[PDB]
Amino acid sequence: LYNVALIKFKDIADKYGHLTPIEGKIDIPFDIKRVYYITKVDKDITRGYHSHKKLHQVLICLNGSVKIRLKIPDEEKIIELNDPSVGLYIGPLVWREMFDFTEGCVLLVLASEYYDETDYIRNYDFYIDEAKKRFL
Amino acid sequence: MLYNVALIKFKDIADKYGHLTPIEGKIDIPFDIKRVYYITKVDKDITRGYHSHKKLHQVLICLNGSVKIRLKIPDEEKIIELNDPSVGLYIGPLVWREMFDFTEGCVLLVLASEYYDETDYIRNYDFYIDEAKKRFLE
Ligand SMILES: C[C@H](O)COCC(COC[C@@H](C)O)(COC[C@@H](C)O)COC[C@@H](C)O
Ligand SMILES: Cc1cn([C@H]2C[C@H](O)[C@@H](CO)O2)c(=O)[nH]c1=O
Ligand SMILES: Cc1cn([C@H]2C[C@H](O)[C@@H](CO)O2)c(=O)[nH]c1=O
Repeated sequence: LYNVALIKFKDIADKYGHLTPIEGKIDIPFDIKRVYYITKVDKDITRGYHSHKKLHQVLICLNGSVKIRLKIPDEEKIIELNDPSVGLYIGPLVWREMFDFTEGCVLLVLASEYYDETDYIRNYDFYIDEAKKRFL
Repeated sequence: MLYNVALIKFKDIADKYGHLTPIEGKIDIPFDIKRVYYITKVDKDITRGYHSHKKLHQVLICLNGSVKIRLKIPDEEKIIELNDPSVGLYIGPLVWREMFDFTEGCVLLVLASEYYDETDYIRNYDFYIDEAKKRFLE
């Protein structure tokens, strides 16, 4: 619900294939300080299990499909990403888990800050405690 | 002999949850990321690219499948196959490139040191060669 959006990118498609460009501050609202990507995840696996207080991210499935379970206090949605020209914006204090990674799935993440363990919330009870103060 | 190009190795975090590779600007690569783009769904018989730049620095990474990058400067050519998501191909100024043999499911990611500037996109092969001969020819 809150703090999440689907963002639509340009998709230049012709006989040479498809290309999507993303420029920091233009196609997404922040500068891209860091990217990471997740591949070769087994079909029965669920990963993620984290939130953040300060980071903004955009998640994009560049091949195959993956399901993202987004939680905030009292609220939960599952969004399937399967189109490289669509990004899932996730702002602060949303908890996420990802599952149903397909064969050959590639999940790319663009992030608004360098990695900072102090801002990675990995303990769900701590999450709930911080998040109910924001959302409730 | 092949100037202005390198293979860069990234961290590959592999565990029961799969693989993850992180790339932070100025740390894992030598520039800040102003732009990314990615290429998907390329037919197996296609060659694309055919360009160079004067000022742009890029890293190419094949996140799934395999793709061949033909790099050239005057008098020199190499073809590099990218097929590992934890390896990037850095390409500096005045290297001409083409990409081909994209496999089914291939995904090529490019990280770029500047926003798109048509004026730095050298598409004329004869102009490329002229400019590049001034740089590389002794
Ligand atoms: C079946 C079992 O493996 C599920 O693990 C639940 C769990 C979900 O965490 C956040 C949840 C969405 O609220 C454990 O949480 C229970 C109490 C402790 O918060 C996931 O376990 C965390 C591992 C997988 O890193
Ligand atoms: C590579 C790239 C191309 N383009 C446009 C300009 C090129 O003339 C066109 C190629 O079809 O795509 C962008 O708008 N942004 C980009 O990052
Ligand atoms: C998401 C991400 C994780 N990691 C690593 C660091 C943490 O110690 C590890 C989780 O144990 O994930 C990075 O190094 N960079 C990143 O961008």
